[PDB]
Formats: sequence, structure tokens, C-alpha cells
Amino acid sequence: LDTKVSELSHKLGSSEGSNRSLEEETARLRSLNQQLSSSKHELEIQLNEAKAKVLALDEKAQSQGDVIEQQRGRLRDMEAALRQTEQRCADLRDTLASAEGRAKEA
Amino acid sequence: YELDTKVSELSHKLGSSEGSNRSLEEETARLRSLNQQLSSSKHELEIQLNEAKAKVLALDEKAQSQGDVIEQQRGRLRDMEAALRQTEQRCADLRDTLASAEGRAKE
Amino acid sequence: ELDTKVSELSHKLGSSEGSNRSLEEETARLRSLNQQLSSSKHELEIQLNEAKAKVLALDEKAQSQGDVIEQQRGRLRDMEAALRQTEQRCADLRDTLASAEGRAKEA
Amino acid sequence: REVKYELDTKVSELSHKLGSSEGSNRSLEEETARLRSLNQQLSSSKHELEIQLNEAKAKVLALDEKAQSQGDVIEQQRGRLRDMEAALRQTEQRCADLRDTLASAEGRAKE
Repeated sequence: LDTKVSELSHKLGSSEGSNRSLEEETARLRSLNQQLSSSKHELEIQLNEAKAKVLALDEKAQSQGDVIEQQRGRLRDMEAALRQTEQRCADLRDTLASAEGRAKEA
Repeated sequence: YELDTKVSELSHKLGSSEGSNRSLEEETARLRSLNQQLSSSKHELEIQLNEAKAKVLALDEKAQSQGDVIEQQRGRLRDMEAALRQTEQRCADLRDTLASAEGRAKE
Repeated sequence: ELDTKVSELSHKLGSSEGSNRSLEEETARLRSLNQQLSSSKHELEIQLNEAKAKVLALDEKAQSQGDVIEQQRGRLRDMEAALRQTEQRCADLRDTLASAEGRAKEA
Repeated sequence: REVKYELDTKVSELSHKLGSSEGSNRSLEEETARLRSLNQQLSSSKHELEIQLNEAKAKVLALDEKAQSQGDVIEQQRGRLRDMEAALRQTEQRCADLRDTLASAEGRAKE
């Protein structure tokens, strides 16, 4: 019975020593988990803000691109209208000079 | 009898200690697993944030350049509207002089 | 013999008890996690319903705005046309007037 | 055999205490497994709602952004329509004035 008491005390000591270490580790892990869970929540807030800014910038860039192309088209049409109006001027000048020449003959 | 009660007391206390150990080992494994899942979500969100922040800078840069083009086209459009208004006015004056000479030639 | 059975039972009892306290410990944390998850779920449900509602209202507004834009574009082209034609009538009256002025001058 | 009765009672007492403990353990394991299941279901719903919410929130921002840009176009077009109405009103008025001046010149030329 004396040998049994010794064997059990011995097994209990080993088990309890292991237990105190495991209780420390559970406490350590619960703490790290709380910290990671907080960082995760924080990164989610920051990501949502950054993703929001991307969408706003995407819409601005797409709208700006449309404006540029609309203005490009309008500039082309204006260049054409100006070239044609100046050409009508030049033609009127020549027709006037020709009518003056016709009239001179008398 | 007093020695028999000690063995029974130690056996019971050993069983309780072992049961606590079996449980603590399971909980440590449960917590370690959760920790690497949380650690992975954190690392993932960091990658995604860095990419989103990068995309914002690229879009800010593009939006600023596009904004410059828009205003330099607006300025050019204004100058073209002006040139056209003035040229059309010179045309209209030439048309009046030509129409007048046509009328004089007719009579 | 019977004393070894007593030792065997006491050890098994302690282990069973220890396991039981571990489950009591577990149930409690599970009840807590459940309450937290249930609350996040309720919150997300509210937010989703609101966001889905806002999507419908924005889709409706975007579609109506698109109609206006196209109606205005159609009206702009009809006004451009009317202006082009009216200016052409002007130019023709301006030529007729300049012609009459020239005819009067020679007489 | 008086000691055997005292030892026999212990075995009996401990056996019944073990069975009862073993039984309580099976009930507690059912509650842990009932709660673990509900937790998994709730955790899954949460993850699902987060995906859906992120998508819906994204769509809201894109639509808000589009509606603001469309509103700018509408107002730019309204301004341009007003300027065109004015140009047209003025051109038609110049026409009417040229018609009157022409009719006058025709009348003077006749006399």
C-alpha cells in the first residue's frame, strides 16, 4: 500500500505540474486571440474605407474619360467648321475680285 | 483501513487531475487553431488593404491628369468658339459686300 | 481483489468528474459565443435589408436620370437644327437686303 | 465476513456514483454538441451575410457615384438648353427685324 501511495503521489505531481503550464498557455492564447480579433475588426474598418475610396475614384476616372472623349469630338468638329468658314471667306474674296473685273470691262 | 482510504483518495485525485489535463490539452489545441485562423484573416486583410491603398494612389494620379486634359480642352473649345464667331462675322461682311455688288451689276 | 476494484472505481470517478467540470466550462463559453454570433447576425440582417432597399432607390434614380439625359440630348439636337435653319433664313434676308441697297445706290 | 459487507457497500456506492457521473457526462456532451452545432450554423450565416452586405454596400456606393455624375450632366444640359432657347429667340428676332427693314427698303425703291 505504501508503494501505491508513492506511485500515485508521483503521477499526481506530474499531472498537476503539466496542468499549471497548460492553464498558463490557455490564458496566453485567449489573450493573443482577443488582440488578433481586435486587429481584424480594425483592418476591416480601414479596408471598407479604402474600398469606398477606390469606387469613388473609379467613377470619377470613368466620367472624366467620357468628358475628354466628348470634348475631343467637339474640338474635331470645331476645327472642321473653322476650316470651312475660312474657306468660304477666301472664296467670297475671289468672287468679289472676279465681279470687280467683270464690271471694269465697259 | 486508514492506508486503504489514502490510496482511494489519491486514485480519485489522480483521475480528476488526468481529466483536467485531457480537457486542457483539447482547449489548447482549439485555441491554437483559432489563433492561426485569426492570424491568417489579419494577414489577408493587410494584403487587401495594401492593394486598395495602392489602387487609390494610381486612381488619384490618373484623375489629376484627366482633370488637366479636361480644363485644357475647355480652354481650347472657348478659343475655337471665339475664332468661329469672328470668322463667321468676316464671312457675313463679305457676303453683304458681294450681295451689294451683285445688285449693282443687275441694275 | 475488492480493494483493487475500489481503487479502480475511485480513479474512474475522479476522471469522470474532471471531464464533467470541463463540459460545464465548455457549455458556458459556447452559450456566450452563440449570443455574440446571434447578435452579429441580427446586426448584419438589419444592415443588409437597408442596403438592398437603398440599391432599389438608387437603381430607380439612375434609370430616371438616364431618361432625362437622353430627352435633353434629343432636345439639344432639335434646338441646334432650329438655330441652323433660323440663321439660314437670316442670311437669306441679309442677302436680299444687301441686293436692294446696291440696286437703290446705282439708281 | 463483516468487513466484506463494508467493502461490498463501497464498491456498490462507487459503482452507482460512477454510472451517474458517466450519465451526466453523456447529457453534458449532448448540450456541448447541440451548442457547437448552433454555433457552426450562426457562424456560417454571419460569414454569408458579410459577403452579401459587402456586395450590396459596393453597389450602393457605385450607384450614389453614378447618380451624382448624372445630376451634373442634367444641370450642364439644362444650362446649355437655356442658352440655346436664348440664341433661338434672338435669331428669330433678328429675322423679324430684317423682314421689316427689307419691306421698308422695297417700299422706298417702289416710290
